[PDB]
Amino acid sequence: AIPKIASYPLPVSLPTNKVDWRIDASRAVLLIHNMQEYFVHYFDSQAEPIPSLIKHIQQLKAHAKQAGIPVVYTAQPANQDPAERALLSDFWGPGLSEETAIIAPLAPESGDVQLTKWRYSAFKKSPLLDWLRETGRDQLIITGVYAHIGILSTALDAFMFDIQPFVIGDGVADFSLSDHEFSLRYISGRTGAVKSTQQACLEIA
Amino acid sequence: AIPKIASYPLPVSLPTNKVDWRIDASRAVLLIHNMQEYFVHYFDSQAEPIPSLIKHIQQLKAHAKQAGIPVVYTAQPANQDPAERALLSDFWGPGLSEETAIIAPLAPESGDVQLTKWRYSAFKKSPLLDWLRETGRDQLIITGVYAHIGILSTALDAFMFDIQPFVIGDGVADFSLSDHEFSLRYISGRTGAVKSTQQACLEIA
Ligand SMILES: C=C(O[C@H]1C=CC=C(C(=O)O)[C@@H]1O)C(=O)O
Ligand SMILES: C=C(O[C@H]1C=CC=C(C(=O)O)[C@@H]1O)C(=O)O
Repeated sequence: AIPKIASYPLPVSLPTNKVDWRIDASRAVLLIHNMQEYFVHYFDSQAEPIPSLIKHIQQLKAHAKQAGIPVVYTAQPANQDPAERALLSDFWGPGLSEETAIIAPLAPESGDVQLTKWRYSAFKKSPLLDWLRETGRDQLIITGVYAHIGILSTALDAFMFDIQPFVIGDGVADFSLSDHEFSLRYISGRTGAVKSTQQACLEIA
Repeated sequence: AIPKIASYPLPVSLPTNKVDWRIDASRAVLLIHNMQEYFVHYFDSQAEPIPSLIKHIQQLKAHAKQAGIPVVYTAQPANQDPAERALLSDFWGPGLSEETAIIAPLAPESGDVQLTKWRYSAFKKSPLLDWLRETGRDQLIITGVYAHIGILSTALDAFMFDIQPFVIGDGVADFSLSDHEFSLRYISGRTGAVKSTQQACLEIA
């Protein structure tokens, strides 16, 4: 199951990157990954890391808009058909039946694309890759939950599809600080660049 | 870079699985992943974990053959075009130029398929998924190196493509015992079943 997640502080220190990539507003898309009521409610939303996570994603979204970076959301649909949900059910059960809305502080606006999420990777069973390729966007800024699961899997697919992933270290959260930090170390070492919210904002500008 | 890998003992204790899946010879394919001279030579092949790794993979291959389970190998090609190698070069450099052969103790036979490996996941830029689907094989037994990189990424893709991954805990190796054990814990918790060589052999029979 997803645990009841004990409060923990968002990390400030981030791993060093092996790559020198920088976010370019002409190349990038901002993904807000699985910030649904369902997933967020495994935390106490009034306790760390959630207030600061939300603030950081809000800020990045506002800066993205100002810079002309498209924003895309992922969200799982309720009551997934067992044949379509497939092997996920063997790990997580039948899945959400409610609480599908994106949390209000991160409400999608009319021009923000909302993709249906079927697997850990946002690319699977979705038009994400075709859209990025059609529009010539080859950087994906990744925020949301959970760092070691769909954030990581989406970054791996992006990387393998020749899209530079930028995972925002204080713009994701996870089941624990340990899982969160290990995820960032894995990403920096193997499959993307990790940036702070402040650094990503500076690069976007 | 891939480190010069210090000797370490293959783990015997394996994590518990969340799933109750069992290998079925009518459903399964055995993947021997990146057991090329190039990758193996980052270890001392005469020191643990390599002699036991090789023995275990040899045994599984022989049992697979006896049980009618197809065997498939992956191998990276030498001197990859930078445009095709893409973002990998930013993490690992230009990649191998030599040492492309599968190590002799695991020599492919005439009926064993050899796929060209382009990304961490064996599915990317390959016919693997189409072949599995065409032939109705929906279990993938995974052996080889490195546990936390291509073994993990291949398992993630298989899982997301509705193929049950069985990662052989004492049939893979990695940059360190810690990386190896963490990989197995991740897999058992999130994206496949971990089996010992002995257990996989019993299930195959
Ligand atoms: C927020 C995520 O959803 C996954 C994690 C746990 C449970 C899940 C489920 O019930 O389907 C999702 O697959 C993520 O991909 O990180
Ligand atoms: C044995 C693997 O190759 C990868 C790991 C390190 C260096 C690699 C390279 O130079 O391309 C591979 O991407 C694996 O996928 O686990």
